[PDB]
Amino acid sequence: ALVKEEIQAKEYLENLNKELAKRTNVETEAAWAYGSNITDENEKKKNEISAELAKFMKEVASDTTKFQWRSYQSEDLKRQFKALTKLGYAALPEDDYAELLDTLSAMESNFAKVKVCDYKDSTKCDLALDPEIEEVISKSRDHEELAYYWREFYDKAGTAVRSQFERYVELNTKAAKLNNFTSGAEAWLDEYEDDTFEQQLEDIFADIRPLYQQIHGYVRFRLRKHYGDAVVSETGPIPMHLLGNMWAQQWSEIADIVSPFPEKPLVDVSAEMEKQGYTPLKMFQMGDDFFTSMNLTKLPQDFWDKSIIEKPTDGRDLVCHASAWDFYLTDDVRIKQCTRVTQDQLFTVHHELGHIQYFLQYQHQPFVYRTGANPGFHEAVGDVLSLSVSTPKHLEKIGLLKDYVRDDEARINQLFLTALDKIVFLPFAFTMDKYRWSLFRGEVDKANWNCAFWKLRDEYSGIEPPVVRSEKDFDAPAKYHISADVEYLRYLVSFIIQFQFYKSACIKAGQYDPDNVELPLDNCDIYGSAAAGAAFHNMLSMGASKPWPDALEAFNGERIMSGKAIAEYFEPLRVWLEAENIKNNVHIGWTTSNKCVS
Ligand SMILES: *[C@@H]1O[C@H](CO)[C@@H](O[C@@H]2O[C@H](CO)[C@@H](O[C@@H]3O[C@H](CO[C@H]4O[C@H](CO)[C@@H](O)[C@H](O)[C@@H]4O)[C@@H](O)[C@H](O[C@H]4O[C@H](CO[C@@H]5O[C@H](CO)[C@@H](O)[C@H](O)[C@@H]5O)[C@@H](O)[C@H](O)[C@@H]4O)[C@@H]3O)[C@H](O)[C@H]2NC(C)=O)[C@H](O)[C@H]1NC(C)=O
Ligand SMILES: *[C@@H]1O[C@H](CO)[C@@H](O)[C@H](O)[C@H]1NC(C)=O
Ligand SMILES: *[C@@H]1O[C@H](CO)[C@@H](O)[C@H](O)[C@H]1NC(C)=O
Ligand SMILES: C[C@H](CS)C(=O)N1CCC[C@H]1C(=O)O
Ligand SMILES: [Zn+2]
Repeated sequence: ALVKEEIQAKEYLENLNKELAKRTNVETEAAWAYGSNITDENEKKKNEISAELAKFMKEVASDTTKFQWRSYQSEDLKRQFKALTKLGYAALPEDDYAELLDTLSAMESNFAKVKVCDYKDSTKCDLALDPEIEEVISKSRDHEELAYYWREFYDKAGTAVRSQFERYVELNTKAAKLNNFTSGAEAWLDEYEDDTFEQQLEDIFADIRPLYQQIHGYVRFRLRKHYGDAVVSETGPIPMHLLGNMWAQQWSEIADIVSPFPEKPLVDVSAEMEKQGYTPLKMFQMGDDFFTSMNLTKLPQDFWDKSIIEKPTDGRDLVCHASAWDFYLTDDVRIKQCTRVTQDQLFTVHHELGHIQYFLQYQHQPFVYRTGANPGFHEAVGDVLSLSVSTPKHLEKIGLLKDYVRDDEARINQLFLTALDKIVFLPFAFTMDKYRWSLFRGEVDKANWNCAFWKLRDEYSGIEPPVVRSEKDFDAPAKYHISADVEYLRYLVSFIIQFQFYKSACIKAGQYDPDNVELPLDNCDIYGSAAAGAAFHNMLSMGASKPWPDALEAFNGERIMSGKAIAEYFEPLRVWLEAENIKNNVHIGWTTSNKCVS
């Protein structure tokens, strides 16, 4: 009978959760060892342990059928059982899972091992993306140099893994269907527990799209003045290599040439950080201080003892893309970051520490609940703090911004700078998953895979490659998350919801009042606010114990993902920018790109 079984089920779940945590700890250690030290031996070890855990997950999913869990009274017990039925890749046959693992590591290791030759010195061929190539992309204003590095990188990080990527799509699809999802798109979207989630994002994106068009138009205008009309056309998509980022996902690195008021201050604290003798250790210590200042949890000793916060100086290959790690014990949390002393890197430190804080806040939950309310929540935490860290208000407090006058023009410069990171990213993030969803769903024939990628980048972002690409090239895997099989919609969601969190945290901190000119949203600093911290504790401690609208409700009483907050933040910029574009007769929109030959 059901009453007695539900008691037994509760006991079954308690033990199983603890067992899953312990088994996952072993897989995580091997995955950490591989990411920190790419070798054939470490690859073998990572993939063999994963195969072993997958085998156990299969047994668990099979064992859930022995319980009448759908009949139970407790929503909590039913939710835990449901989490256990979802196998993901573990649903694949033993041999298929092993092949998928070998395929994934082949792609991630290819990306991590990419080396190019120096533009000026064809004998020096040991430039890696991080930091060598990225330094050039961000700093060089030589369009031919930029285009050289773009082509070299994309050819090696992208085209080189086409066949592996094809097999990955096949096995991802097979796995999804064994879980009775239509494709991997539906498997990923299941994490958001909302059958209208795609439409919700389309609607929010449509509301912000006109603002993006205005920013795009103004940036293109300013780039024409710098590079000339031979490099940048008035009516065409922007050549992406000019945007200060390898993937044109954020444009803040070219702020010095596109800033609204060039005679007024533009915040760039990198030089002051170096001047004051900042180190990676100091940057992480300052992030820790920000969290502890809000009455949130201090970084444990394991973090300091075990984290990797600088690129290793021996000859080893590693994954340098920044990552935060939960080892599912108590207080064993780690970051691996190839940290550099720059402003943007200071934001990245706070982003990664946001993941760490989430791990610490929910470590008391049963294993299945030790994850974000949805994947976007996990990405948003640290970015909320980064928004405060980026303010002139905060940067003056820590002595990184000196002799700053916050007049009307300086404010527009700062809002524009933020928008180059926050608004610009939205169409980029949407296209990363729109692309993969289309391949997962079988909507694009293999013969059209590369130009389907550039078509999307054109349609949504109005950017294009520096050189003509074709189906001989395969450019998508040149982005880390595509080579490493990391869902990207989490970042689009994050960039929307982080403004909901920021706005509410600021109101709570007494730092934002829409009717008080002295308290604008774009200069809010939540440092030292226990009130803002209280809201974070309330939400993060839930982990995934409840559907995400309940986690949002715990923070600020709202239950809906909304574009209201991000639009509110950038409203003063929108008004100024629309007028500035009219004043300067700026062309808005773009013709279809000619840079991908079918
Ligand atoms: C994805 O979707 C798949 C379907 O498209 C699904 O696969 C199905 O899972 C079913 C299990 O839930 C399974 O149903 C069983 O079928 C057995 C015989 O099927 C054979 O012949 C079929 C042709 O008709 C073939 O196509 C199959 O390949 C099989 O060879 C039955 O023998 C079996 O029955 C037993 O179990 C039921 C279930 O009992 C339930 O639980 C309690 C038990 O205490 C009951 O009180 C309760 O009422 C409830 O019914 C018993 O009632 C019964 O007495 C038997 O003991 C069972 O019906 C089905 O075969 C399978 N495939 C197909 C094609 O249908 C996947 O499971 C889905 N995957 C995921 C991850 O969700
Ligand atoms: C990297 O891994 C190899 C074996 O795969 C091991 O011998 C070596 O100690 C590791 N290197 C470092 C720097 O940890
Ligand atoms: C700090 O957090 C604790 C719980 O961690 C809470 O009980 C306490 O009220 C908070 N202190 C302040 C000043 O808000
Ligand atoms: C550094 C983090 C790791 S979770 C990251 O990958 N981000 C943060 C913003 C977007 C995305 C990217 O770099 O592509
Ligand atoms: Zn992240």
